[PDB]
Amino acid sequence: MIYSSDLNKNLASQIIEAGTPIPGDDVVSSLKACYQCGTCTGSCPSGRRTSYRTRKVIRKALLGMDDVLDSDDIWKCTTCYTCYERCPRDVKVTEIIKTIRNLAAQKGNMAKAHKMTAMYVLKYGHAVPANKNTAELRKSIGLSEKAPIAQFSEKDLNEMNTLIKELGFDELIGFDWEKGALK
Amino acid sequence: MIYSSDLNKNLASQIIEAGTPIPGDDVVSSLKACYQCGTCTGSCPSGRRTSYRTRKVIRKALLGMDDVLDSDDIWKCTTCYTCYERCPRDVKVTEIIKTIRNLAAQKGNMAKAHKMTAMYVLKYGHAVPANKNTAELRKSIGLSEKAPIAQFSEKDLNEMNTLIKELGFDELIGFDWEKGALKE
Ligand code: SF4
Ligand code: SF4
Ligand code: SF4
Ligand code: SF4
Repeated sequence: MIYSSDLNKNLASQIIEAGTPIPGDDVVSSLKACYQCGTCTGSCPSGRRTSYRTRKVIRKALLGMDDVLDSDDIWKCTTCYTCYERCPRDVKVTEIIKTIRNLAAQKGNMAKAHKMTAMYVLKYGHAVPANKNTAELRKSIGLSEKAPIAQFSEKDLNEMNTLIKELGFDELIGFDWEKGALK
Repeated sequence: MIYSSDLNKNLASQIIEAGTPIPGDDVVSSLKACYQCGTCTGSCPSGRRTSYRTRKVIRKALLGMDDVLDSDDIWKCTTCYTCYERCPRDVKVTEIIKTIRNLAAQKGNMAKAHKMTAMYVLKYGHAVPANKNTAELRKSIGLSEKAPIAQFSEKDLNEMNTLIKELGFDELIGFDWEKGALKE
């Protein structure tokens, strides 16, 4: 039983506004053109091994089911862009899902491993930072012990911290600058 | 993931055959006219409190999903005939569900209480047979101690046993005549 009181009439608009200006109004507003044909669900490789149905995400969005933001289903999309490529209504499906995830993240629906990966780029400027074995491995091959990346360049590392703070990404992931850990 | 190997192409025909000649070919074949509009599900009173969706039963039947016969969902239908009354495609929905249940029963998907009720009509000719308190109650009101029913008339009781045997209802419910009890 789904009553009006359970639905959010602005959910669709909220997704569009979250998608403006990145990736853009015209891109995200494409969800409004979906005619629930199911080409996205049949194309989905994740749907072949889970309860995830790409078409229902768009449906829930258009109907106003906020629970979609709390669903684990949206995080099962690998972003292979196969649905995006085949949709006959030009729905920027993959892009819409990412934007939906942006709203989910703002609601506090983020995995720890994900927040950890985000923290390593904030702290060491990289998703997979170099370890003690990296230095030995790079040397043994015939490459610079330390690669010319932002990890070993404070200037670049600080530039990211400035941008992050301004963007509010630190607040989003719930990062405490003094402790250097998440909340 | 639903593959062809999991489906039974003849399921729909099997339901129609089970419904012939009772309630009839034309009655049960009406499932073939369902266009999945959902008027039956919206009308269903059971569907408001359960996962039961009247429209999906018809869908599974047309698609070939045998699991529908093993589902508890079909047994949640109260036979209120509300879907039957509103379907715009003249689908004899209530009648189809009963026939579907007939096939479920043949597969051995019957509740014990149901099998027990069926046994009481086989043994005592009635769903709710008279007990020691009935005789006292009927007397105290001003009615015949024993009602004029098949329960206290062997002739009528034996007639039912003859029909049952011929119908194979005893075999269906898995009733052993010598022990007077059910099997499994
Ligand atoms: S494909 Fe585009 S149109 Fe068909 S459903 Fe998936 S989203 Fe709506
Ligand atoms: S993109 Fe996300 S949704 Fe579209 S197909 Fe690859 S996984 Fe399924
Ligand atoms: S109503 Fe008659 S037609 Fe519409 S769904 Fe239920 S059955 Fe199929
Ligand atoms: S008949 Fe069985 S199904 Fe059709 S409505 Fe009444 S209960 Fe729901």
